Amino acid sequence: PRGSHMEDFVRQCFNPMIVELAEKAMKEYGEDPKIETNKFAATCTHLEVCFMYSDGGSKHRFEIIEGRDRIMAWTVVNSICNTTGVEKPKFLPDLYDYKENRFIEIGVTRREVHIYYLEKANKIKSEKTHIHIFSFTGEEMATKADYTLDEESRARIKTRLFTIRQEMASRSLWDSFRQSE
Amino acid sequence: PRGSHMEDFVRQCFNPMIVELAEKAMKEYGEDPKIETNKFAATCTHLEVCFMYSDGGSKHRFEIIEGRDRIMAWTVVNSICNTTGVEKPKFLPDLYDYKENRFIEIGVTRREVHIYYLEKANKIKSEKTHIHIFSFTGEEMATKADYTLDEESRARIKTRLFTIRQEMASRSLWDSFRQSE
Amino acid sequence: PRGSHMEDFVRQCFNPMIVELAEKAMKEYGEDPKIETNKFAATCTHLEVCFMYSDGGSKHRFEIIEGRDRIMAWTVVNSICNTTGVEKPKFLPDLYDYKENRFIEIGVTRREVHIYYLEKANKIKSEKTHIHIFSFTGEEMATKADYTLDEESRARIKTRLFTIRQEMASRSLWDSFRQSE
Amino acid sequence: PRGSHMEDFVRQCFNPMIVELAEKAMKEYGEDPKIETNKFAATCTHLEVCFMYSDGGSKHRFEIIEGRDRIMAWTVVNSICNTTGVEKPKFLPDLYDYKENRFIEIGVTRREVHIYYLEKANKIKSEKTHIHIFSFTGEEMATKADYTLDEESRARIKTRLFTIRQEMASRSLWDSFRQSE
Amino acid sequence: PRGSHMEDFVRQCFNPMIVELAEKAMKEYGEDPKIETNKFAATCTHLEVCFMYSDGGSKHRFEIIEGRDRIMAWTVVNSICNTTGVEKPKFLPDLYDYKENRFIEIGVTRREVHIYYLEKANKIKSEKTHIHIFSFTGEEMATKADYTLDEESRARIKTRLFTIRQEMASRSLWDSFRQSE
Amino acid sequence: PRGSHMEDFVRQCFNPMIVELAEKAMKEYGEDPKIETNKFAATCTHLEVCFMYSDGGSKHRFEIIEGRDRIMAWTVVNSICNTTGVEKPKFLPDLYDYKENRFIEIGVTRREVHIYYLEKANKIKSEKTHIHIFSFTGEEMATKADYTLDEESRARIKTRLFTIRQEMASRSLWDSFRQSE
Amino acid sequence: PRGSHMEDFVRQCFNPMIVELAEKAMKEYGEDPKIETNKFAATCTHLEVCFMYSDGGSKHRFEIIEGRDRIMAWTVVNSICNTTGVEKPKFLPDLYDYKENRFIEIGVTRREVHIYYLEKANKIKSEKTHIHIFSFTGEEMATKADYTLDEESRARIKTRLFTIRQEMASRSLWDSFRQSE
Amino acid sequence: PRGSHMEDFVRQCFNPMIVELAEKAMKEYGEDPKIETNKFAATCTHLEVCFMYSDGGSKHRFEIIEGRDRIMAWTVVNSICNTTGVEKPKFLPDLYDYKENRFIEIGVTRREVHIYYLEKANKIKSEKTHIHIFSFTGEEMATKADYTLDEESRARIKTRLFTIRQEMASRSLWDSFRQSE
Ligand SMILES: O=C1c2c(O)c(=O)ccn2N([C@@H]2c3ccccc3SCc3c2ccc(F)c3F)[C@@H]2COCCN12
Ligand SMILES: O=C1c2c(O)c(=O)ccn2N([C@@H]2c3ccccc3SCc3c2ccc(F)c3F)[C@@H]2COCCN12
Ligand SMILES: O=C1c2c(O)c(=O)ccn2N([C@@H]2c3ccccc3SCc3c2ccc(F)c3F)[C@@H]2COCCN12
Ligand SMILES: O=C1c2c(O)c(=O)ccn2N([C@@H]2c3ccccc3SCc3c2ccc(F)c3F)[C@@H]2COCCN12
Ligand SMILES: O=C1c2c(O)c(=O)ccn2N([C@@H]2c3ccccc3SCc3c2ccc(F)c3F)[C@@H]2COCCN12
Ligand SMILES: O=C1c2c(O)c(=O)ccn2N([C@@H]2c3ccccc3SCc3c2ccc(F)c3F)[C@@H]2COCCN12
Ligand SMILES: O=C1c2c(O)c(=O)ccn2N([C@@H]2c3ccccc3SCc3c2ccc(F)c3F)[C@@H]2COCCN12
Ligand SMILES: O=C1c2c(O)c(=O)ccn2N([C@@H]2c3ccccc3SCc3c2ccc(F)c3F)[C@@H]2COCCN12
Ligand SMILES: [Mn+2]
Ligand SMILES: [Mn+2]
Ligand SMILES: [Mn+2]
Ligand SMILES: [Mn+2]
Ligand SMILES: [Mn+2]
Ligand SMILES: [Mn+2]
Ligand SMILES: [Mn+2]
Ligand SMILES: [Mn+2]
Ligand SMILES: [Mn+2]
Ligand SMILES: [Mn+2]
Ligand SMILES: [Mn+2]
Ligand SMILES: [Mn+2]
Ligand SMILES: [Mn+2]
Ligand SMILES: [Mn+2]
Ligand SMILES: [Mn+2]
Ligand SMILES: [Mn+2]
Repeated sequence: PRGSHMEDFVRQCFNPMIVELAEKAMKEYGEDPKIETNKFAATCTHLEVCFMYSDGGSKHRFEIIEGRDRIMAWTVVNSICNTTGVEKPKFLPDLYDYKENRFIEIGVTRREVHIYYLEKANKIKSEKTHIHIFSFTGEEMATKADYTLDEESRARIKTRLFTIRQEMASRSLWDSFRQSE
Repeated sequence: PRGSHMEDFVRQCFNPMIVELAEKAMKEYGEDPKIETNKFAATCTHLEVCFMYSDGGSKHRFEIIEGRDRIMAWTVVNSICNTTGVEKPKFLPDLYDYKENRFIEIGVTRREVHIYYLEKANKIKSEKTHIHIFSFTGEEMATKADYTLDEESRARIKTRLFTIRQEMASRSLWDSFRQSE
Repeated sequence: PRGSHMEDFVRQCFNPMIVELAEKAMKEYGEDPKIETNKFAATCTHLEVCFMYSDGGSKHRFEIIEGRDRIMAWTVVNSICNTTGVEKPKFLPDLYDYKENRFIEIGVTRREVHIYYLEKANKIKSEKTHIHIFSFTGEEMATKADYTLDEESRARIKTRLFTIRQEMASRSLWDSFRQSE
Repeated sequence: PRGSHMEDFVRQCFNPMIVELAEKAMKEYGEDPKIETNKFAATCTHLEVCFMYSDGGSKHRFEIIEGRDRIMAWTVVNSICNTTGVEKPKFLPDLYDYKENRFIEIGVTRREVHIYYLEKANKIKSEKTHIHIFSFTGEEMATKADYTLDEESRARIKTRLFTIRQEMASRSLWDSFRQSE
Repeated sequence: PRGSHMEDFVRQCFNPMIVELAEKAMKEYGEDPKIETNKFAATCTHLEVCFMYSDGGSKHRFEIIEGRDRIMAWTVVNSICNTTGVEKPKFLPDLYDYKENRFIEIGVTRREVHIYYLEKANKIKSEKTHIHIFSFTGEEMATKADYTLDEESRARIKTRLFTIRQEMASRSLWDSFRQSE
Repeated sequence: PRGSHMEDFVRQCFNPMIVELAEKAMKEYGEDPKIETNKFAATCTHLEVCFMYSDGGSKHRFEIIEGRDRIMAWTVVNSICNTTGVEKPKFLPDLYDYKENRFIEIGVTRREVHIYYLEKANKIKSEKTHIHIFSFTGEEMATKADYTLDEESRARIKTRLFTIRQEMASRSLWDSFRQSE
Repeated sequence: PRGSHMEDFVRQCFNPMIVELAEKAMKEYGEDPKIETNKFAATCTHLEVCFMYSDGGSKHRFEIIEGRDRIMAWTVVNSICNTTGVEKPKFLPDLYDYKENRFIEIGVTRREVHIYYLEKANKIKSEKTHIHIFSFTGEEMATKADYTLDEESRARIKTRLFTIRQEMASRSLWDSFRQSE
Repeated sequence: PRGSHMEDFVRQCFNPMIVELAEKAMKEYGEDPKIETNKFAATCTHLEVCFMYSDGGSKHRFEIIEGRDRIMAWTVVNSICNTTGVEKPKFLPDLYDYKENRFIEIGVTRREVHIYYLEKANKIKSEKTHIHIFSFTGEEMATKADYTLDEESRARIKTRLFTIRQEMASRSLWDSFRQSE
């Protein structure tokens, strides 16, 4: 047994569906949520942001790729590629935008948004995949200064992120989380 | 007992409400889902596309004729005809469009959309009934190049169709399904 | 016991919430649904039309007065009058339109819409109350040729009304219902 | 035991979620709903108005601060301030408007709206916090004559307030409630 | 409007299903729950006791006659009589005991149980109908000193009755209720 | 369209799960509930009696064979036979009794129970299958005078049957139902 | 903000209904669950044990006094006393046993059961109130060596208590909890 | 992708809760349900049998150890051992019997029950752990000829097992499943 304070916080911070999907994702890659508790908190956070993000558009606008098992995520990507003609990305994206006709990679970072976007931009070769970074201090950075959603939908995310930061802080979990990325 | 791999795939591929409605439809016409398993898969697919399609418009836009028992489908058609003045079609359509004021026949084909539309166009005498064909490779073809719904709503359908194709393929069921139309 | 075929049809034709509200309305006025079965069918129909009607606008557009007990319906009317300055009507209306700022009296008739509107127009003294008649043959007639809702929302109602007519007919209940108004 | 007629009216007037949230709020400040029954009725009313108010905008428009425990309300305020740059208010507001980028203090008064707005305006130092007063007679008063929501959304609130007034009156509870502010 | 304190207490004292069934019962006999508020409280109480009583036996032991519309209550009585050979009672009973093979009339009184049993015993001619009286002070009296249920099941009822008495008292409603029988 | 009064009565008499299972059973054998309305009423009745019957024993006592598709009913029979050693019956039974270790054929008749039991006894060759007949007048007849369940569980069934008889009668449907067996 | 590891553990250890009832109980006595976190854990534990305990008897055996607001707990006690003749206890008990006709005070201790029973026995003057102590190491001690429930029902409680002990230990919360009584 | 016919059968054969728990169990041990499809079918079967088994006793009789994550299963075992004094087993058991005070290891085999019991008996050192083997042909074998449950509860399991065998057979999956143990 590990008995982590972070694990208990994550289960009280996030809704059960988010917790369960992150748990399953971590296991698919051979990570244990009871040990890699910072990663447990990060994947739950990233998932909520993706779900909040997809809720921001018009109905039917987004295809959610994140939150699926590896095989099924790539299946939906293939159907999207084979029906829209977009090139198949080399790395799994997070969403697909049926309005702008491009995949979206979403990032959540405890560092400056500019340095995380650099990393993801270099990692992904598919220059077509749109990148959108959010930070725990309320900054965001998006490819071509195109932020996809309107201001209010993005502001919700930023507010939620800062609330998770505080909840972590009041429990003395933030410092360990911050210096873990 | 038949014990079909396709039957089990259909029950895991489609949601129970779709499965049940297709089962009932097939029986109304004296077909057994446990034997005519390709038809089982086709009617479930066609139904989902119709439901996805009707979800694409503004609220109240569409009347769903598909997914009802024969007698009740013709009842709703009669009320539609007797209240809008449109001519009564000779063959049951799939939807009615209260915005464009016309019935819609929806088709899903494993062949080239152009050859399936030809068949349906000649079968139906009511030239007023709007035709919309979708293919399992992402093509679509609609009467008068009028596609009724906006791009994103149609792209969802095309993506879903290609996902069913893949799911069938990974189980070695696609070839039998394709060469069955 | 009465054991009416119409009573059983009404309970299978309408959803339980509509049936229950009409039953309660009829009793409040000292009418028995098991005897006055035509009135049972009429009040259920009128209620569904009112609910369909109120679903036709933008969110928050309509206040539903029908489907409440007498005392509470007049309470909501008073609050509406005392907050919008509109004159208090002499007879209970069916809805209030927050967009057009007027009460709506809704009518459903088995006769020509023009003769039913005449009756309601003369009955109500409050010339401000907007009148909207629907018929079982798909006609409608509204004060000042102002039909409040857009075409599709009204077409749904007309289709539903003609479907109830048919359902009644196939059971040989229509003739008795028609020649009862 | 107190056995208040007002307490029983409040539990039949408001929905359980509203009652429960007000009960919890009152206790957090060391007030007993079974004794301070006018305050019980007021906080339930204020809460419903806030929830009705937040339902009036576009989706994602408002952040609801009211209806949370003290510590969590200030947490969401901090995240809002730390992500939008708005100054942190000295007193807890009721909502945040992501469209207009300002906090909203909502007031419900049994006096003239003009005298209650004066009080709240002087109490709060943060001149940025938008003030919106509703009265039990259907008047409203908002900072800069900017009423945030469109007419119909505000008219619903005014109607609901006058309905609570009547419900109180028919039980001879209004006079005590009015002369308690 | 009547605006009764008793009416509001009844809706907070009893569960909605009990309230609704009593309301419907009272209307079937041309009584208004908003005026005859003592009768409103009495019929709700009597109903709860009957339901508690029927929950006291083994599964399938009791047929609940109370809580049905007049016509259906007499229908179930007829089926019981026509299948068990028991004589048809002249007045509607409250339950039927499939173990002891007899109808049960249940009484709840604010007077001495002995004087209420006398009344019911003389009212009913069918000496076969078993009588069981409960009082608001915890006394009970049953035909032939046969109390049907075991002690604990009857003690629950007595406890619940005294709790309703107290709830009424703390609101100064008991005296009016007591001196109303 | 047929528009039967019996069809509407059946849908108001029986619970939706019973109606649906009977509908499906009738179709599996190529019968239409909208035409063979007496058979519709009979199969619903028989099903309810079987479900009531299986609810009469101790938990786990009965295996319900009725209410399944043909293929699955015979599957459960085979597992029962292949695990208890009982001989496989030639005709589908209604239940299996794990306490008495025998299949049960349940019958509901509008004639004298003695003449219906004769028919079923001669039809079935498996003398091991226990027979239990119920009548619409409250009589019952069981193999070897062994009635499996205790008195109260059987009395419920008899009461329910006579209630269906009355409900049919008050609608002038009984005579046609009776003279149809 | 306090941000306690114990608080988060309690919300993941106990079911929401238990957490909520304990939170409300603590506030009624002017204790904050966010600060007095050991008491938060203790009251949740005690509540679960009481609910498990009451689930151990026959149906209707126990009246649950714990888990109610102070005023209502004493109301049910009064009805119990005024209907069974038992003397009214000076301190709120946890249950009432309708079979043995006595109140039960339940205790959960981190010390030797014998020393906690001594304390409760001296605190309560009503020698009639039955005492039942459980320990976190699986010991129990009951008045007159009468343990009310059968062995299996008590063993469940003991197992659950030791599981909470372990869950606390694996998080390094046990030592602080133990040395807090 | 694997696309197994067995995988699809398992998801249609077992209820979602059973499927999900087995999936999670298999992953905890580094097995993939999409590849080890026979093991997928076996663990689902074993789980259902355990749940059926635990449903066979009196309420509170059994503690279910199977169907939990490794760490929590051993936690409940420790609490059971530390509260009943039973020796801690070396290998995780399936249940604990509070009536007979012993752990139960449940086995399901496609071979002769006698050879599987031999294996489990030698594997486990704790001679105290009670062993109960079920076969897919309806045989069972239990330690000391003590079968814990009464006949009917065990017969249900045997019937269910043979039904899974048939369902597998009709799909030509049985032979591969049988020759896999
Ligand atoms: O989708 C992602 C993913 C992102 O989309 C992302 O933005 C950042 C990081 N990711 N990774 C996520 C992840 C997601 C969110 C926060 C941290 C991590 S850290 C690695 C990891 C992930 C999932 C499970 C797991 F066990 C991991 F170790 C992996 C990269 O491989 C494709 C899926 N994926
Ligand atoms: O509505 C349709 C229908 C279509 O709308 C359609 O587009 C293609 C094909 N259809 N047919 C559907 C159907 C639907 C979808 C896929 C395949 C089939 S193949 C024949 C068949 C259908 C339904 C039940 C059944 F038993 C059948 F044999 C029948 C044609 O008679 C009117 C209803 N209908
Ligand atoms: O609101 C209506 C109402 C209408 O709004 C309406 O359009 C036509 C007719 N109405 N009446 C409805 C009614 C509604 C729909 C169809 C038929 C009837 S017929 C009389 C009656 C009604 C309700 C209960 C009852 F027992 C009745 F006898 C009464 C007129 O008194 C105010 C309420 N009300
Ligand atoms: O948010 C409010 C609040 C308002 O927003 C408001 O508009 C008027 C009045 N308020 N107060 C509310 C309140 C809200 C609605 C109606 C009356 C009261 S009267 C004092 C009181 C409140 C909450 C609990 C409690 F026990 C109280 F005594 C307190 C002021 O401290 C911050 C929270 N709050
Ligand atoms: O069943 C009862 C009934 C009893 O069973 C009973 O015990 C006492 C009294 N009853 N009556 C109940 C009733 C039940 C409980 C408490 C008070 C009353 S007072 C009259 C009344 C009743 C129902 C509706 C109504 F409008 C009434 F005026 C009527 C007597 O006519 C048959 C039904 N019924
Ligand atoms: O199980 C029964 C069955 C009985 O168990 C029974 O007792 C009487 C009669 N049965 N039959 C039932 C049935 C059941 C209840 C009332 C009438 C009927 S009449 C024929 C029929 C049945 C089912 C569907 C259908 F379309 C039918 F025409 C058929 C006999 O073939 C095996 C299944 N079955
Ligand atoms: O019922 C109990 C109670 C017990 O029944 C008990 O066994 C031990 C202790 N109790 N007390 C419980 C309690 C219950 C369980 C564990 C610790 C505590 S510690 C004090 C406290 C309690 C409740 C709220 C609160 F804020 C408290 F400070 C109070 C004693 O006043 C009557 C109610 N009550
Ligand atoms: O509990 C069991 C278990 C049994 O109880 C059992 O009876 C037979 C076999 N078991 N094993 C089960 C299992 C259960 C049912 C059918 C086959 C298997 S095969 C190995 C395996 C199991 C679980 C997950 C997994 F990935 C596995 F490879 C493992 C042995 O390690 C402790 C848990 N466990
Ligand atoms: Mn991703
Ligand atoms: Mn990402
Ligand atoms: Mn069609
Ligand atoms: Mn089509
Ligand atoms: Mn009206
Ligand atoms: Mn009208
Ligand atoms: Mn506020
Ligand atoms: Mn405010
Ligand atoms: Mn009665
Ligand atoms: Mn009575
Ligand atoms: Mn049968
Ligand atoms: Mn039969
Ligand atoms: Mn206590
Ligand atoms: Mn205690
Ligand atoms: Mn195991
Ligand atoms: Mn095992």
